[PDB]
Amino acid sequence: EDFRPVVFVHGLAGSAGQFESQGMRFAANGYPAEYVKTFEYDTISWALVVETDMLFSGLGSEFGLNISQIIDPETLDKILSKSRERLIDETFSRLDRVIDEALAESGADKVDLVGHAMGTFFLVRYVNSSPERAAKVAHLILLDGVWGVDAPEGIPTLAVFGNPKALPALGLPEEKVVYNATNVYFNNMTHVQLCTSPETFAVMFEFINGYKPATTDIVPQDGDYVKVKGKFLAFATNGDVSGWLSIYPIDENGKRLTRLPVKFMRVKGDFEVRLRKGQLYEFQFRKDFSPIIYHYYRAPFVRDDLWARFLVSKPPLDVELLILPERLSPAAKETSGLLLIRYKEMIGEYDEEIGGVDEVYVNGVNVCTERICPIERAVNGLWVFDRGADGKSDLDREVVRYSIMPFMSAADLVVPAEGTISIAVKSRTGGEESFTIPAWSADRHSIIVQFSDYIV
Ligand SMILES: CCCCCCCCCCCCCCCC
Ligand SMILES: [Ca+2]
Repeated sequence: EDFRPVVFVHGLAGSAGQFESQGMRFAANGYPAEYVKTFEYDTISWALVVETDMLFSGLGSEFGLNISQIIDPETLDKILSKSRERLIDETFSRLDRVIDEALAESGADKVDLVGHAMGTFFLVRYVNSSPERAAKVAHLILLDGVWGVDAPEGIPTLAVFGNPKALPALGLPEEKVVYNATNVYFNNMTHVQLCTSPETFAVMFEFINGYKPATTDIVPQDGDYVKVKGKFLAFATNGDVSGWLSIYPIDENGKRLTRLPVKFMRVKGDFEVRLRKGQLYEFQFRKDFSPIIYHYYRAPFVRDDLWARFLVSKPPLDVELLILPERLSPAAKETSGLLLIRYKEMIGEYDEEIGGVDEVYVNGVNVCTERICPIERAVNGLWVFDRGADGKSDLDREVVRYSIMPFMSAADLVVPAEGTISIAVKSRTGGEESFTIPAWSADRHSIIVQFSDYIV
C-alpha cells in the first residue's frame, strides 16, 4: 500500500523465528507479507571475531564463559584465524543486496531496520560504515541491546529496554539510554519476550507509521488455504541443512489421517508449500547422514507465514550429542525424548516485576520448577528425557551437562514410549495451550514441540 519494507536482524543464537509473529501482525494491518524481510548470519563467528569486547566485557552475556567449554579448541583456532575486516566487509555486502532487492520490489526509496540484542551492535556499525548505506534508511529500532552510545547521525532511532533482572543485571539497572534516540521502557518483560510481544509491535508500528495499528492480534484470513515459506537450518551458525520432508495432517490424538504424506520433498535449506488453514500437522524430517527420524509439532497456521524455522543440531555446536549416551542404551527403546521451545522465557521462579510464573505439564508432571527454570537461565528451550537411563524420574537433581548452554535447561522425567504423550502450558501472562502426540521411542526418534509465543 503506502508502506515501506522492514528488515529484521537477530541476536546471538537467534534466527528469523523471533520475528515470525511480528511479520503476521504487520500483514494483518495492511502490509504485503513479502515486504517484511529477515537477514540471517553465523553468530558464533560474528561474536568471536567482531564482538570480542561484548563477549568478555559484559556488553553482552555469558556465552564468553561457555565458549572454551563448548567449541573444540582447534575449531576455535580456525575461527579466530579469519580476517576481521574481511568478515565485516563480506557480511555487510550481503545485507546490501537484501536491502536493494526490497527497494526494487516495492518501489520505495528507503527501508526501516530493526535489531534485537547482538543484532543492535551489528546494525549501528552497518549504518555508520558509509553515507551511501545510511541514505537508504528511514528509521532504526534497537530492541534490548546496546546502550551508552550515540544514535547514528541523521537517522530517527527508537531504543526499547526490558526488565534488568531478566538476565545478568550486574550492570546498569533500569537506566540504559542511547544518546539522541527516543528511549522507552517495559519493566514487566524478559529478554526474548520483548522481541515477540504484541505491545512491542504497537510501539514499533506507531514510530514508523505515525498512527496506532487497528489490531495487535494474529487475525485468521479468509479462504481454505495458507501459503507457508520456511527453512531447515543449523542452530546458532544458521547454514542451510539438506534432507527429506514428509507432511501429514493429524487428528486430536496425533494419529496420521492419511496413508501417504500430503506433501513429500527433498529440501536444501528453504522450502515453500500450500497447506489447509486451521489444520493440525506433523512435519517429519530425516537429515542427510543421520538415521534418526525427527517429528516437529506446532499449532495450526491461521494466515500465510513466510518466516517459519525448523532448527537442526550440527557441528561445531552439536548440542544434540549431549543426549547420545542415553539414546544408545537398551532402555531407549522404552522411553521418549523431547525438546519444548517457546520464544518467550519459561519461568518457574516467582517475581513481582515480572508478576507471574508459567506451568508446563508433561503426562501431568510440572517440569517448569523454580530449580529447573529460574529467571537467570532465561529458558527458551527445555530438554525432557530420562537422565542416566535408569528408569527413575529424579526432578530435583539438576542435569549438569546443560548448565553450560545459553537459553536452555533440562528435566529428568521418564516418559513411557507407549500410547501418547500429553503436554500442556498455562502462561504467566494468561491463557493455555495443549498437545497430544504419539510417544515415539528415543532409540530411533526425536520429538520437537513449539509452543505459541502469545495466547490471547
Ligand atoms: C534468542 C533466541 C534463543 C533461542 C533458543 C533456542 C533453544 C532451542 C535450541 C535447539 C537446538 C537444536 C535442536 C535440534 C533438534 C533436536
Ligand atoms: Ca533418570
